[PDB]
Amino acid sequence: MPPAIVVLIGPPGYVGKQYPITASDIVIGRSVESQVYIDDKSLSRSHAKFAVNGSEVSVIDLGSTNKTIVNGQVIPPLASCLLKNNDQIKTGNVIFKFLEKGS
Repeated sequence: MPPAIVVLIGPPGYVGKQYPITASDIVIGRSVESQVYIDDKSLSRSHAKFAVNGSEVSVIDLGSTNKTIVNGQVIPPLASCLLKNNDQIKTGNVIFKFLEKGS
């Protein structure tokens, strides 16, 4: 399977949902235009996005109100983080787990 993110912590409609990360330009946000749409008021309308190049998947912060945090480190606006298996990504009151192979 391609890589994915899983909702570890979130609202009841969303906890445990998995989203495949197959290509660049996938956006996490509360705007309905987002590919990873979560209805949580603490998530920015456009919060973060992914870049994919072969086996490398990175997350990019888009100037979010409540920040993008990977394993306890803040990713400042327009900066990025190369992900690895089991990393946690906190976006407001939502926390995702990154899986190098999705279930």
